[PDB]
Amino acid sequence: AMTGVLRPGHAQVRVLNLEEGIHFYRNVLGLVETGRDDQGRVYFKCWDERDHSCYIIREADTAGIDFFGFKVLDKATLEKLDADLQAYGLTTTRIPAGEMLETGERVRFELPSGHLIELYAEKTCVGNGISEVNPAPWNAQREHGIAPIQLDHCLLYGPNIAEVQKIFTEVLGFYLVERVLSPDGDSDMGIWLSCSHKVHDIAFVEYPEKGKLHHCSFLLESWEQVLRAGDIMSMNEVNVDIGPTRHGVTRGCTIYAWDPSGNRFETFMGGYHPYPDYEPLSWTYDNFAQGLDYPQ
Amino acid sequence: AMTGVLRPGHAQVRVLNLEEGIHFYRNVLGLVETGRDDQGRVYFKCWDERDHSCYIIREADTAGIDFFGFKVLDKATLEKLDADLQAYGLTTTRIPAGEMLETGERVRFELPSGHLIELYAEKTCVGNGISEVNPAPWNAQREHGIAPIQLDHCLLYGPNIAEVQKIFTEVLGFYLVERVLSPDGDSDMGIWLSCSHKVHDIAFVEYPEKGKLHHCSFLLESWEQVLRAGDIMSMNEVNVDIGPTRHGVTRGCTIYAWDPSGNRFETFMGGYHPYPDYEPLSWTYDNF
Amino acid sequence: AMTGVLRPGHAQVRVLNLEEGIHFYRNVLGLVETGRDDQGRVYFKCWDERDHSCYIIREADTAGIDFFGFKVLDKATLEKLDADLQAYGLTTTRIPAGEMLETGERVRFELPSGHLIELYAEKTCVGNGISEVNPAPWNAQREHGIAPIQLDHCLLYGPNIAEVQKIFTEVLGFYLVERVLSPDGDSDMGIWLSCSHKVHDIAFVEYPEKGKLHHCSFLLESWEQVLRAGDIMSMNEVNVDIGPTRHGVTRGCTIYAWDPSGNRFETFMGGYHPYPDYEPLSWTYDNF
Amino acid sequence: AMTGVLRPGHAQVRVLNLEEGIHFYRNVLGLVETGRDDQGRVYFKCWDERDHSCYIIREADTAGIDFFGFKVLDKATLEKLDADLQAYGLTTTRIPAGEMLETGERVRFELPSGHLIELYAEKTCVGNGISEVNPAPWNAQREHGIAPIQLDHCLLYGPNIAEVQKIFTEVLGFYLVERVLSPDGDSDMGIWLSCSHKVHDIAFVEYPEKGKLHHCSFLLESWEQVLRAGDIMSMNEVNVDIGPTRHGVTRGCTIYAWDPSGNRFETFMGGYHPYPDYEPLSWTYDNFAQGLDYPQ
Ligand SMILES: Cc1ccc(O)c(O)c1
Ligand SMILES: Cc1ccc(O)c(O)c1
Ligand SMILES: Cc1ccc(O)c(O)c1
Ligand SMILES: [Fe+3]
Ligand SMILES: [Fe+3]
Ligand SMILES: [Fe+3]
Ligand SMILES: [Fe+3]
Repeated sequence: AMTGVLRPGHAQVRVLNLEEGIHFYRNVLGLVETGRDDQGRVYFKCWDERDHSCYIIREADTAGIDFFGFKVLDKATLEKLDADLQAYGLTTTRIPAGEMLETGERVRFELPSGHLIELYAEKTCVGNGISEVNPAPWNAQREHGIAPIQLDHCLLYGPNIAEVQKIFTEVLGFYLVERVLSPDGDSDMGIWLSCSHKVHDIAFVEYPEKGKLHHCSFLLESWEQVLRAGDIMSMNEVNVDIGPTRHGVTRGCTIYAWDPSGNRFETFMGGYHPYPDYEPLSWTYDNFAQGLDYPQ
Repeated sequence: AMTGVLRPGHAQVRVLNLEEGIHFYRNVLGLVETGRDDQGRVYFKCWDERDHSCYIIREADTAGIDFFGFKVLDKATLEKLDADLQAYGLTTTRIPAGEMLETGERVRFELPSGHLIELYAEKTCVGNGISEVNPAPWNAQREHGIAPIQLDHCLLYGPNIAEVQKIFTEVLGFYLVERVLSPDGDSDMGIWLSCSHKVHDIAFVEYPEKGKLHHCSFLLESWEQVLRAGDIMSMNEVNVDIGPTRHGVTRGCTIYAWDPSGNRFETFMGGYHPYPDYEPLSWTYDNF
Repeated sequence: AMTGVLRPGHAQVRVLNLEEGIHFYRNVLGLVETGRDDQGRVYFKCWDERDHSCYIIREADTAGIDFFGFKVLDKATLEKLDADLQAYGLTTTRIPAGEMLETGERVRFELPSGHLIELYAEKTCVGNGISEVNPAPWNAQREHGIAPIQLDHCLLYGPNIAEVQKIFTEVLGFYLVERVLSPDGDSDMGIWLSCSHKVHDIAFVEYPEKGKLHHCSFLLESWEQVLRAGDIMSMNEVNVDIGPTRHGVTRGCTIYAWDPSGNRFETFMGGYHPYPDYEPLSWTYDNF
Repeated sequence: AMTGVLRPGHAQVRVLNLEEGIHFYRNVLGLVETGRDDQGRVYFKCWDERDHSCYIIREADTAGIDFFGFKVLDKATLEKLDADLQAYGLTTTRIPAGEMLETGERVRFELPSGHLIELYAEKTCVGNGISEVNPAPWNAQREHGIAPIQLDHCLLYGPNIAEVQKIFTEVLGFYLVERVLSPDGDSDMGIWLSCSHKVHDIAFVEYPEKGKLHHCSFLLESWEQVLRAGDIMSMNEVNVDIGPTRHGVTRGCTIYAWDPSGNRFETFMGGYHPYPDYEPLSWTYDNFAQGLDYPQ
């Protein structure tokens, strides 16, 4: 069964221009807008998810990520984890229910890497736009812009990855799926963690600066959907970082692009199916180009 | 976190001709053979899996499924589940480690539907043919026969699916992803259960005769892999039940075919990503 | 170089309910409507084609095909073909330009199988909805309903297929790509002809009733588009003959579905690339 | 009907080492070796083609293309074209049958770009290994290495491209499918020519040096087959030039990779279906990069 931390729940990202951020994430990336609160934040979700939101933008003085949240099994689990975080020595903040639209109270804490993490058990279920009886495989939503299927994960850049790993694997019930070994005198330079049987729900890369956001990732259905994402990116003159290709790490096909404010995002699909009983895979530092781009 | 029952671990199926069975599963389905025991059973595993076996075939006078096993997180979980099964009212039998090659002891029990289910926490990890360091996405094994990636599930036909549902959801930690209503006599005629975030790890359909096996299912990479599987079946004179298509339930695109002995198996891919907190989808009997 | 007869130009089919015919062809199949004439006919084209029409519907009492036309290289070629058709022993009737919206004059004749074939060299070019400068690979149109790429061919049922083959290969510059042997009398019960390097531009099957239309066929981009077309059909309660699958007698995937009036159409993709110098492939009747 | 020049027939390429070439083309690219003559040349063909050869390699002190040939309808056609070429003002050479294994006589001539072109009508038909009766869609060969379907075309770099276009369109029966406009003072920097309904059977790009080969291209079945080709290249340490991506021109998906000797080749697929009555599409020079890489 899936217990404890279930999946990435939402990513709060700030854009320089809200208006063009709204247009981009709704008409280009194909996210479904789901509400706009009094703080000027607009909520989005993938057409296929069931919960109210998974991506929220806020016009800030700068770009980047405010926080990244994870939905847990239930309120009992939430309390349970908050307690384990404090027993571990981390200071937690309990954000009240309602602060975020259609969202319940959440437990927020800061990692050694500088990134703020959130844990919540409640968030209104709006459905995926498809009937609950005799549902079709998809609908027009699937063809609106790129239209990804779910917030798959995000990759953060910050210092002390080892400590971050410990909290995730010893406290949040995560486990190492893959790692990038730094130059001889081993220590993990990059770490891919899962709290399920997905290749990863979140990843971290050793970096001197803290609170850095490499990218938030969105799941696609097939390799042909990755191509189409690429075409859509070009049609909208979206700056692409790395064209359509495969990562060795996770074997996940992907494309890196930038949003109007410079926030990098990813549209990918594929990868194997690790379970908690599996041993992590490792990549040598010198061979990290292949782990990043596999064909190339 | 994935805890409790983790995933389908193995299916032991009966074949009327062991020789032809080994031939078909090794060449057509393209499963990797990993061993043969003294009883004459042959062990196979999908190439991308890491454990020693997931599909075992045993010659017999009748086709069908002997039992279906799920792997659990650890020994402590296995012991706990055994007690919950008994506390629930089910009789549990303990299979000694070693009885099945490279497999620890198992907790076996019989469902109201007639099928035998097993739980285990230990089974030797043999890997996926690829190195653990700087691993490649795939190798030649991926193109040997259909070459499915994992045993995905099975569909079992049994009489008391209502009580079966109770056991899987109330004892084993599974949950309802989808169901098929009964002629406005609204009872579930068919249920799809998941113990993870997969569309389903096992499924049952209401049926008068107990112990019936509808099919064991193997996962493929993509829709094009489904087509290739269809081509390979044809080159091998494989009897196909229903050509390549899409199931509304599960949304998975599959192909039903029969093995030489008459056992039906499935090669599919796709499906959404449900989670424990999701409500099940329903299908009207008439729209089945 | 491509010369003589170039490709299937248009197929005019009979629909029992004009309005519902327009709705199916423009919403489900996703063809682009290009005009309506004084006779009540509605014109469509595939989004990616460049000419004004490739598929015309006309309300009638019976479903079926009125005629199938091919576009030829130029006016000179058209004149030459007409003369050669006559010298061969066929009678030709010249239809004036404009008789069909945006269409030049046409050379029409009846095959021994009863079907009416037309040849023309003039058809207004309207574009594929994409700029001619810095053109994108596609646009919204490829996601409007099925959205096929081109009128690929048709399959006609008629008696006297052997004589039909002669006319096409000896007069129209076509060549045999594949054939289906007769039971053992050994003649051809079916033929797939090409006037390019496509697997087939038109095909025929020996059948008692003359002028029978089996289906018109539309080309798709990839195997996934075929799956998609399958889903759109189900969504629209479309009657499907045979679902997504591989042909074999042409090495291309496909779906046979029905028009609301009962006209079968095909959405497929794939196929190898034959050339005039290749020998035809053959199929035994039983294997067919 | 297809008449005149039917399609690309063969490319003879120079490799710096015949051994590394034979292991690479037969095992990595997945071509099928059909013969070897006493002159030290090894013949290859795609598994699905029917003729004896489409790709020939010869060991020399420099990489590059010796010549590119096209197959014509028949003998009469070959004579007609020879006469037309000479009547056009080009001198022609006749290579007797047999000079090349399993090949008939051919007409050779030089273009203003400095490339040697050949025309032939006779070449032994070996088949695709599959039966001619109740043939399967494919066999084990299509899973041998990349295993392309056909020699699709080649891209040649030279000068006097305008003169080259005139020869192919006014003499060899080809037509302009797409072109790349050169900065104001209209002329074409790039040209894609077809002698059938393929997006292109050959192309030329304006360049100083003469006789320069950009690459020979091989057709693949699908987008996923392109991804697989990239995976196989990585697996074989093959240096990749341009990762899996779409074009702009021709809509064709592709991957540019280098052989051991430095010769560039392409694994290609897709594209529309132009016909002789179609007007060519154009790409402005400034947009050339979208020309080569639509998505990025
Ligand atoms: C190296 C890598 C692998 C998989 C990802 O999703 C990603 O963002 C980075
Ligand atoms: C009815 C049904 C739906 C999905 C499946 O995977 C299956 O085996 C049966
Ligand atoms: C017999 C046959 C083979 C291929 C086709 O595309 C078709 O319509 C019919
Ligand atoms: Fe990522
Ligand atoms: Fe199944
Ligand atoms: Fe057809
Ligand atoms: Fe090329």
